[PDB]
Amino acid sequence: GSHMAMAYVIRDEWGNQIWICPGCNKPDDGSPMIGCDDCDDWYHWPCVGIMAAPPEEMQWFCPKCANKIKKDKKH
Ligand SMILES: [Zn+2]
Ligand SMILES: [Zn+2]
Repeated sequence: GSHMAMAYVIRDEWGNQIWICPGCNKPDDGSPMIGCDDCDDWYHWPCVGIMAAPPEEMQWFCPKCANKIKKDKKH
């Protein structure tokens, strides 16, 4: 069973998922959020360095999944 990943998850007033971006360790405190192409969860703009909304054709990966890209990407 998952012992971890129980946190970084808060419920909103309406019951929405408050994502705690594992990049900064902040929840949505009122920022624009961006989701990964490999993972399901959402990160924030300042954490990853988003200047403006990136293309959808582009596959965007957080510092976590960028590390999966690693160096040697085969995609
Ligand atoms: Zn963040
Ligand atoms: Zn990711």
